[PDB]
Amino acid sequence: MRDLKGIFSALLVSFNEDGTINEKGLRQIIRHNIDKMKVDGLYVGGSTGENFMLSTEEKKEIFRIAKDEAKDQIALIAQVGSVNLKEAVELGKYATELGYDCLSAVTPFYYKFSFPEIKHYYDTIIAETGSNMIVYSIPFLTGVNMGIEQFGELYKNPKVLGVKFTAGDFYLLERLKKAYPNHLIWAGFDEMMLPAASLGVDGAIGSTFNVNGVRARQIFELTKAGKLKEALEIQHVTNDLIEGILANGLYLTIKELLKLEGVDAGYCREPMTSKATAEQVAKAKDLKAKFLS
Amino acid sequence: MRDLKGIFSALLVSFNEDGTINEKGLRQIIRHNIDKMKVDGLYVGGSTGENFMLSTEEKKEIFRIAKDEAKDQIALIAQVGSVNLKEAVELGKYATELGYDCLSAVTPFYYKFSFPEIKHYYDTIIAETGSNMIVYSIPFLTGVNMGIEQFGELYKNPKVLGVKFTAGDFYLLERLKKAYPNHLIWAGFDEMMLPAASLGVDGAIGSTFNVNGVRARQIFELTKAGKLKEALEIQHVTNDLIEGILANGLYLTIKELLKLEGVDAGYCREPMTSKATAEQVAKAKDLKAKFLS
Amino acid sequence: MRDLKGIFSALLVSFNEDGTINEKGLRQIIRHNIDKMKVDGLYVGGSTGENFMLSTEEKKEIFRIAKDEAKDQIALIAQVGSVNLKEAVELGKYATELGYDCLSAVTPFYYKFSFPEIKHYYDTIIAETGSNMIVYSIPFLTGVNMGIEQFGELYKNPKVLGVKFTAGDFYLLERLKKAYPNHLIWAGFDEMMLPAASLGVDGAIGSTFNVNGVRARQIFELTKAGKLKEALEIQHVTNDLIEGILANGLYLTIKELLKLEGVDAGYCREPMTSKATAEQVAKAKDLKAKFLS
Amino acid sequence: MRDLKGIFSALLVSFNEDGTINEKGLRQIIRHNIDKMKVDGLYVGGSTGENFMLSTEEKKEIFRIAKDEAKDQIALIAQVGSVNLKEAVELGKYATELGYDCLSAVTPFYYKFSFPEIKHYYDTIIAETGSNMIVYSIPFLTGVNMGIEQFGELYKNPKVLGVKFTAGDFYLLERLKKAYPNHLIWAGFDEMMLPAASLGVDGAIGSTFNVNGVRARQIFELTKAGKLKEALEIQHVTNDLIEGILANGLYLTIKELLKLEGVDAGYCREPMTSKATAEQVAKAKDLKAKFLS
Ligand SMILES: CC(=O)N[C@H](CCC(=O)C(=O)O)[C@@H](O)[C@H](O)[C@H](O)CO
Ligand SMILES: CC(=O)N[C@H](CCC(=O)C(=O)O)[C@@H](O)[C@H](O)[C@H](O)CO
Ligand SMILES: CC(=O)N[C@H](CCC(=O)C(=O)O)[C@@H](O)[C@H](O)[C@H](O)CO
Ligand SMILES: CC(=O)N[C@H](CCC(=O)C(=O)O)[C@@H](O)[C@H](O)[C@H](O)CO
Ligand SMILES: [Cl-]
Ligand SMILES: [Cl-]
Repeated sequence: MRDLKGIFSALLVSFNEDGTINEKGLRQIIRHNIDKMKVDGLYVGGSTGENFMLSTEEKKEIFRIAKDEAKDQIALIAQVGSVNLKEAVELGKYATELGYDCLSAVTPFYYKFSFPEIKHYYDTIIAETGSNMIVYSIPFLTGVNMGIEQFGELYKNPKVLGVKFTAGDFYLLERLKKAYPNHLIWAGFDEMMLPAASLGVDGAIGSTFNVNGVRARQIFELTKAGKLKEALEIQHVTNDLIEGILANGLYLTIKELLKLEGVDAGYCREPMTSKATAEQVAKAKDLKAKFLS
Repeated sequence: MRDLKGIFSALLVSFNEDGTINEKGLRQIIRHNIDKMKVDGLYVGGSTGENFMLSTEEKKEIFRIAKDEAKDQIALIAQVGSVNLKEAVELGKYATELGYDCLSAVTPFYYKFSFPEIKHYYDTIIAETGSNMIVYSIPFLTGVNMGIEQFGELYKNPKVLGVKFTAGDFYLLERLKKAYPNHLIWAGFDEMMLPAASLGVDGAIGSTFNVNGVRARQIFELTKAGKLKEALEIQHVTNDLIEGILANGLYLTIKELLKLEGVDAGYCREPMTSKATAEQVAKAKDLKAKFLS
Repeated sequence: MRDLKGIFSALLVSFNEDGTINEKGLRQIIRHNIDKMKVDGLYVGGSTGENFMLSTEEKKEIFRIAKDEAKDQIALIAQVGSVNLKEAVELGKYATELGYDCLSAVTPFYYKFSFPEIKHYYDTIIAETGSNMIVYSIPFLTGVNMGIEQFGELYKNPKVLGVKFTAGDFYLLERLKKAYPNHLIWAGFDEMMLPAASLGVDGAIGSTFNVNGVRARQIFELTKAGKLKEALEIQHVTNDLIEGILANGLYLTIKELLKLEGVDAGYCREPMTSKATAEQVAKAKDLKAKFLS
Repeated sequence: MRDLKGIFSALLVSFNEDGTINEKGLRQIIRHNIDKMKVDGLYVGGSTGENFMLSTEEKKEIFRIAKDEAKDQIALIAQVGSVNLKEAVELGKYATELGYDCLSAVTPFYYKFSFPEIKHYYDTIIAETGSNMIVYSIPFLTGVNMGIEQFGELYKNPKVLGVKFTAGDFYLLERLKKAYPNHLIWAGFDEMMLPAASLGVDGAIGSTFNVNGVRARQIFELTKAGKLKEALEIQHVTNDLIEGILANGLYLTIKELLKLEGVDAGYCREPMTSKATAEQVAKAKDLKAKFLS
């Protein structure tokens, strides 16, 4: 398996006005990430790709398009989690067949699952596909002791590589890197990249890398080298941009920024607001002028 | 449209060991509810039916089976909500075509939706199907004032009939019944049936009515008549049973209780633990002896 | 022992502009509650009396004044809880010496205390004073079994009479009455009086009874009689008043309502805003016109 | 002004078996911190000093003893916050008269205060004492823009120097340094010292520095120098010790660790468990053997 460390953009998907996938636009998003953002890889089918609002067939179409466009140019991780474990296995088999470098899967949601149920979910996707797996932060933890024990149980299956860490708990992060040093951690909070990199995370998966990949790489590399003053200056500008994106509407703003760079990033998928308002477009133009020009 | 007030069992589904639907067992669950539990209706495809772990085709199969088995004997509500609005419209059209009396839909989940997005979701399902709709408690409310305003906006579409109330806020419940007296409220907390009925809820949708329908009807009717001392005695026994069911595993325990009554309630669907442990079966036998014998 | 069931106003305290106690105004509030609100008793030194913003000497002054003004006309409960257990024992001894009918004490706060620490706190106040005690809802519970288990442990002390229930969990409320039927429960949510009375609470302790005591008694007695239609109409009017009070500022609005009836309820104590704005006074007059005229 | 940057131990207080202050033991704790832990200063009267369980006179006694023992050898900050603003002003005046270098004050608690009330509280303590102030993280925030907005409002008072940051939000931490670069931030989470120092905090206030001050200074200074590999190794050992301390009981374990070094750290104050169990003492000795020998 290919090196999975580094900067991964969580791939946004271009949709048409009617909610269908715009394949031409999706390929332009992929090309922008590989050629201009210079990412180490793409994280396909995650939250950022508006994955959970789509059919199984649409998810397969996006996996097809991303692998065909990226080829072997960069590493590709396929997020295949679902509340439906049979769907997660089907998507995991498909992504495996397409050649994805590894799978990832959100914790099953909508119902409250016990830890044994979550571990069985991951072990089943791994056993049925034969692919390695990146897990997600374990929900509803009451303590770090329990958190480390549970990662330790997930981490009994040798095909579990590590975790996409979204919890805002740097104590737990430090504990996990100490207890399981050979397992990888990818930061899942772009606005907290510096402190995560200071604790030795192995990479980052993020939605804002679709437009801010240059600064994201700089923060990560400078931090690993101990150049914290400069890394913080770049995190400050990055977070001014991220604060504006969050206030204006996360996926719509990143798509509107991509449109200003000549990428046909399209609409969002309903039930999310599909069309950016004039105000949202106006704010996206201002953010591009201030931070990406 | 048929009367939708009263006691609705949230229909459990029988699954085989491999996770597929057991149609014979599902028909036995339906017959037990209509003939023995004497419910006013069934709420099909809800959380209790393990709906969100299933494919769209499986959901359609369950809607087919429930309508064919129940015919016009009782009222039938179809829960068709999803994170995928195109799926919710497809399921809503199918349930409408089958003759369901009304639709219901959970709030779109997994992402955080704004109120306008939630209202557009409901208005879209209604517009595309032509069916009336029961909404779910609005998530993440910061106040009752906002809650009532938002119900008031949902309640601008004349085809929204009312709400399946799951929030444990009887102040909000009272406010909603006062502000919108012609809109219905169904209690969605079996262990809080008495206090809900004391505030004039119009019915209840519940998972434990699959086995405790007799007491549920008694609590509801006695409470509406002002016979609170007796209603509370029956709520006390009901809650001893419900406390045992919750501690032992909700859907598995209700299925194990149904098996003790000769109903082939089957297994649960994975990622939920599919097979009851010997201990879980043992606890289900004890609950049946104490409360349903 | 002096009967502690029924309607208890959580006594408000009148403060001067400089924050000192206005004894004449406090006596007028007491007289209003006894003579006009027709309460069964007063709950002195609770949250509503702005107790936690005061010195130990000020708390003693309020206990002295309330007992001297009320004499033996009504029941009197003294809230003496604190984060400082030595202070709670001092106040408990003083209220006992003055003749208060029972003590009550908030769970020790600020810090996170274990259940054994909370039980030792209550047992210490009781042992050092010789007085009966009303406890408060146990915080940070994870389940009803454990909540009930812990109330059981508190109730092993025969001098613990019951609880002032503020938690918004009517399943827990029902479980408490099921488990410990001889122990008392006072509702601590005025806007949820009807549903609480439907579950058998023995009385209610509330801030709004200082001005709405007549309706509060009607809701309680009508609900106990099973006259739910009439009780619900009075709860509806009551909750229109409570909604307005809460939106305008709880403490300041009840004091302004008392001022309009000729009770010198004075200012609030800092760090709470001490004086009402012109807009707050205008809204309070509108509430008086609509609901207390 | 006296430099307030660097490592500040949140001073523990020694209590006798009866809960009274053990002045000799308190002086030994102070001496240990100054002479052995090599702290830059002490934070007196905070959570760690068990302040909120004490009377106003006891708080004054601790302020007197700490200033008399420390004299002018180190920097001294006095935490004087309370729910009682008159008490906070009294304590602020006393600590100012004694020569403390700065005041600090927890957000008023128990009740829910508005932002204007919190700002008036801080402005009142400052105006009545003439002393500089360190505020606490603002509670119940809904967003970073509003959190930053409110710190801006507090910082309009030139005597507010910065904040003791306890919130577990490093995005907010970064936004605070971006917005108000000349204002100070002290980290209040010992186990997250490295990532906090990576974001430019100016110092740290902690309970574990009473026994782990040598490593705490190394983490802070190494991180500021960009020596992350070395700082992370020391944070790893530190967090092994902190994890054990937290699991065994924070207050009691640090006092037992001090007792093993010959410091009469005494008992804890009730309502906290005053004496360690045999198991707690055994575990504390194991922690001393492994990490402080
Ligand atoms: C919840 C969320 O959005 N998390 C993103 C992680 C990307 C990811 O793993 C995914 O899309 O599944 C972050 O990039 C995030 O968008 C960004 O930090 C802004 O908050
Ligand atoms: C969250 C949950 O389980 N709610 C049930 C409501 C049923 C319902 O509307 C559904 O299945 O969608 C209740 O019957 C519940 O199972 C029962 O009260 C036990 O807690
Ligand atoms: C949190 C709070 O204010 N609870 C009150 C209970 C009063 C009480 O027991 C006290 O003052 O200690 C209620 O009366 C409340 O004021 C009222 O229901 C309006 O919300
Ligand atoms: C909540 C708490 O205890 N916070 C401490 C900060 C100490 C402080 O500022 C105080 O005592 O007021 C931390 O040192 C903490 O004890 C330590 O990080 C272990 O969790
Ligand atoms: Cl490892
Ligand atoms: Cl209406």
